[PDB]
Amino acid sequence: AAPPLRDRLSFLHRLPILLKGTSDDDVPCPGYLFEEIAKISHESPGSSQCLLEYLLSRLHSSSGHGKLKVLKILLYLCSHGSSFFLLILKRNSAFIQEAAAFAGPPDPLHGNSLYQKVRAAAQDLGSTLFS
Amino acid sequence: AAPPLRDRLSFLHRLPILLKGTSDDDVPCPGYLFEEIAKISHESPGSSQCLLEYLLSRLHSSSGHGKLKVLKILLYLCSHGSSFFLLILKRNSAFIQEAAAFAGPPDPLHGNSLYQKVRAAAQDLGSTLFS
Amino acid sequence: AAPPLRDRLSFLHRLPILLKGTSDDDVPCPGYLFEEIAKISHESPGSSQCLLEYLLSRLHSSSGHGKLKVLKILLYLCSHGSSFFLLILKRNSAFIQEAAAFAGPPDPLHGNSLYQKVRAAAQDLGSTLFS
Amino acid sequence: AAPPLRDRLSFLHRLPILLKGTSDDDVPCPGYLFEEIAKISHESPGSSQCLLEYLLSRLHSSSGHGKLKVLKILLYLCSHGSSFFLLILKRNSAFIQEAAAFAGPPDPLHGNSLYQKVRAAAQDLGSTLFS
Repeated sequence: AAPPLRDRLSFLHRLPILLKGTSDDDVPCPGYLFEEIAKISHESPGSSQCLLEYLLSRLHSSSGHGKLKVLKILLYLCSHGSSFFLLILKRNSAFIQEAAAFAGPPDPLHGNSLYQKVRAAAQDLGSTLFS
Repeated sequence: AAPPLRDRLSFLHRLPILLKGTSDDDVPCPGYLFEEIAKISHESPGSSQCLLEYLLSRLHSSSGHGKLKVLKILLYLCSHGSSFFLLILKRNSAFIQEAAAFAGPPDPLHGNSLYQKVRAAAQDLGSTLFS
Repeated sequence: AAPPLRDRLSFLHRLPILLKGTSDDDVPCPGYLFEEIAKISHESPGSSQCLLEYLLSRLHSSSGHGKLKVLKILLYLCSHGSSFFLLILKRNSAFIQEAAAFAGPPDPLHGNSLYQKVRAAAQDLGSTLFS
Repeated sequence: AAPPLRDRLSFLHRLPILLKGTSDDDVPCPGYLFEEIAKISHESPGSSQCLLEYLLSRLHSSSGHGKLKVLKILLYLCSHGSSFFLLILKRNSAFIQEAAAFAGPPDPLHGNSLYQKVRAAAQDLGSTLFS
């Protein structure tokens, strides 16, 4: 049930898209990359499996900037991703309450705004995915 | 046997409670949050599963300050949490000897007091949970 | 199906080879160590299992310098390693898209060149292994 | 087959011994603690399971100082620990080649001596355990 190698290779060729869309920085992700990422989820079930692995990996390893981007991407996929992608997202959704607990020391310039944005995005994702 | 999504969503709505109760800082957790957390454990078995995931995640990722809070919360749940919560806590109790081994460099102001507090709380939890 | 202990011990005796070949530094790996590592993969199936464990561990724990070396070694093994090694590499190939996502802050002297080299090596490995 | 809770509790009461024996510092472990740790392994199979969990956790989380202590303790247990402990150690022995790969930046005062000591202890453990 794991992705066939042909799907792993197709997905590798898509990584320029995803690298820009989830870059761990304060530059908002542009709209066209949301559209491209939803298109990736529809390529095949194996493409969707690879995409979930990738997005959850980025969510774990990124600072709040990249975490926020992943959570926004997942929220968009709730409305435009494939049915199979949303199924495996629901089956692997224990991460949402962890994203909703993201916290740390406040920034002298921005306070806790970034943490609050990440937690709010996780709450919105949970409300959408779980209702 | 994993939590249904309706329980994951209910639990998300409780996270303000838990975020304050386990905040990774030197401010003691107030009594009313112990009571609220025990109430969460009684909501449903799925709520208890989510709660265990959350508390063990906080125990792993926090400094000694948050570790101590989680261990005190778990000790309180030994006397006031649901039967199902204490069952799954007992089934997942290998972490206690790890908490009881918490150590690190001494603080110039407070010495090893924080490590000693964490280890003592883990020992008390083990004595309560395992007897 | 895990390696017998005799194979674990033989592999330990090979670690001087692998330690030099994957050292986490900017000194390129010399050609003779590629040859020696391919020879290790042919010693036995258990030797190949140990070798995969080792290379994937180094890939995870190293800076970009050691990551690049591991990815070059794996690419060489695609052309000269044992059939069993390439089978278990294919079965454990989810790491490739993670290596192909390697990124971080740019270097004032070298920019993003190291990240780009790692990602390019991961793409080449995927193209070779998955086609 | 996991340890009963009575064994988890007995083991908690032994942690003062193990905390001193594996302390992550440059003070050699005294001989009497080797003897006490071997005695712990003989208390019961569950005590041995807890002991393995503890020692492997310390091996993973410690600097080279604590890693070296754990590897010396395990070598001693090869000659004086219980039969059950050595069985489960052999079943969980993939860590040895990872310890035998321990490396890092050299120390201006001590060079690579610590890494070399850890790797040599891992090689000795493997030679003893695997032969």
